[PDB]
Amino acid sequence: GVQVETISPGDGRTFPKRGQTCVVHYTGMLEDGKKFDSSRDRNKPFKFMLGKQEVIRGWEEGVAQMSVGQRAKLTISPDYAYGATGHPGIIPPHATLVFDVELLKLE
Ligand SMILES: COc1ccc(CCCc2noc([C@@H]3CCCCN3S(=O)(=O)C3CCCCC3)n2)cc1OC
Repeated sequence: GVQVETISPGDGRTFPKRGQTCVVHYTGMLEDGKKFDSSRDRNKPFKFMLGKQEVIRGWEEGVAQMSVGQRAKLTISPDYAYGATGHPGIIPPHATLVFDVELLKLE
């Protein structure tokens, strides 16, 4: 599934609810540290809404455990990521993913 390890704590009180928009910054890496994507590189947070199949499952469950202000490492098994297909040219088949995620805001 998904493991969450805190890099810097959030407020411990403001957690994402079903149907809220999560605003984050992330960097995604393969297990060997190779970077496959980063919102920080584009100077523009990523947004998604819980409960709408908008993100891979490990994000849905992992970001849901975070509170506003938290920065965490999410380690996601391929069943909870891109599985056998991967993402063409970017994420290989059967890849465990590591994300550095910061939950900036709920809208
Ligand atoms: C619940 O499962 C599914 C539900 C929905 C889909 C559609 C795609 C949703 C999605 N798009 O991006 C992503 C992830 C996580 C959010 C940040 C962006 N990334 S990312 O890992 O960095 C990715 C890497 C390849 C290049 C594009 C960015 N999730 C797929 C699902 O499973 C395969």
